[PDB]
Amino acid sequence: CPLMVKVLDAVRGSPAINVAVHVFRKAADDTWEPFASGKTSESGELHGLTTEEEFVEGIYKVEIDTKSYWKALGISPFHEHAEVVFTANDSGPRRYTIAALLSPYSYSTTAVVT
Amino acid sequence: CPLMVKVLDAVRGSPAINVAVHVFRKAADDTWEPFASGKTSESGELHGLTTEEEFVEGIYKVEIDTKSYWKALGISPFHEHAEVVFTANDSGPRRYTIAALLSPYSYSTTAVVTN
Amino acid sequence: CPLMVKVLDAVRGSPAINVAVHVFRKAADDTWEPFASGKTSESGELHGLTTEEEFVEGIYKVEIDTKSYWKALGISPFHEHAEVVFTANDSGPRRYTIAALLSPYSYSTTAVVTN
Amino acid sequence: CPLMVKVLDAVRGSPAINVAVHVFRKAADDTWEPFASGKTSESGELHGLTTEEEFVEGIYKVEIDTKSYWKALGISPFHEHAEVVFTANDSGPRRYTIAALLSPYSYSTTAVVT
Ligand SMILES: COc1ccccc1/C=N\OCCC(=O)O
Ligand SMILES: COc1ccccc1/C=N\OCCC(=O)O
Repeated sequence: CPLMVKVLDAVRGSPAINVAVHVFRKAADDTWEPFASGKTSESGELHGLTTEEEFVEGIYKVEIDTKSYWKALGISPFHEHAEVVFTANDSGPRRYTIAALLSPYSYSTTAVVT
Repeated sequence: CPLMVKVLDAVRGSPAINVAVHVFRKAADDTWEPFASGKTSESGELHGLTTEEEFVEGIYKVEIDTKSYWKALGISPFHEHAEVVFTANDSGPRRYTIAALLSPYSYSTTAVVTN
Repeated sequence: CPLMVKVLDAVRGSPAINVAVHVFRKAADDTWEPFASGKTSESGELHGLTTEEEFVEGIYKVEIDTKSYWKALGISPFHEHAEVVFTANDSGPRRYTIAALLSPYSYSTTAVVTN
Repeated sequence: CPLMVKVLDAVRGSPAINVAVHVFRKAADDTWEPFASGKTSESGELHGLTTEEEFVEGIYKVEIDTKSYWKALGISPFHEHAEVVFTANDSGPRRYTIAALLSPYSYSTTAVVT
């Protein structure tokens, strides 16, 4: 599993459950095209987005549908989504974890590359 | 100044100076139109991006070019940029400050919205 | 103003107003002496905690009373307080801004240190 | 395992390995007294700090020796440590994860309570 995503809720102190996550890869022009997607588990994790064969060098955008998440909880959100854009495999393949921490008017994201 | 950006560097404990910022606005056809752009000052602030007349309702994206910033400091970062997408002025005009805190493999962004 | 604190609220997208802050300094006997205290203004800023003469070298702790803040907003938070402990002025005097971003189960703090 | 700690490095994009973590419980006066301690694993995690029997309601301080961590990497740090102070079991016992994300001049911490 070369790309994992983990989403935490800073208002409730819990994983962010059932959050929709869409991954895009940048194409020959510049257009963003869909690559992978899923919903966070009860642990706030999304595994099996890709396989190593499919996850080649490139620029990727991970867009976290945080707006719908807060909306489901009846909380007023600021962002349309959180968007994490990065080059992967700059030097061949690695394991990537993209972690996001969500609040209504703020978010932070970090990458663990191993 | 209805749209301001403030950027800090968490490695060096300082404002993030001369960071490129581009602001786009979603167009009728679901596409991102250039809206405004600038570079942060020695205080890590970017003022004068727009005006209250030009800053109408819409969905805006503030892209902070964190990759050039880190490279111009000699360091290889993870992110292509730090992005913040939000709907603005939907219930009247508001003043927005977008603050971002940068590290090479992480960033944080917050919006302070006042009336 | 060699020691300033700025506090934001990430739930409401605003400065965190009337937040109590206490600053302690480690004493010769390894104990925390009261140094300064105040409350943030409507801009979430706390100025005038100290003076450059009083702010000598040492290890300081800035305690931000996030628990009272959240309670006075009607909400049950995780942390007793947000704390930041750092050595100051060890290689000459410096100006420090301690910025903190608050959520009920999380907080972030950054220091901006200028010369 | 009712108290876990996880520490990530935002400069290197990796778990923060071999970081010393000291937990204290507040006593009848106010004095802080040692309760638990350990070093982060290769995954940046510290498990087995306590057991449920031992981890009762109270105020706890988790102090993360971030200064020595950066020092070991030859990077100049700002903080003496990161300190996370919280009431636990306010309403009986829970599982607590305290997560910290470290930079030389910044840190963020969040609690996942389950
Ligand atoms: C803890 O502060 C954060 C800020 C932004 C993104 C992530 C974190 C924290 N932890 O991420 C790791 C979560 C986990 O591994 O369970
Ligand atoms: C303090 O923690 C932060 C995390 C992410 C982005 C901003 C901050 C803090 N302050 O931003 C305000 C900076 C200022 O207005 O001096």
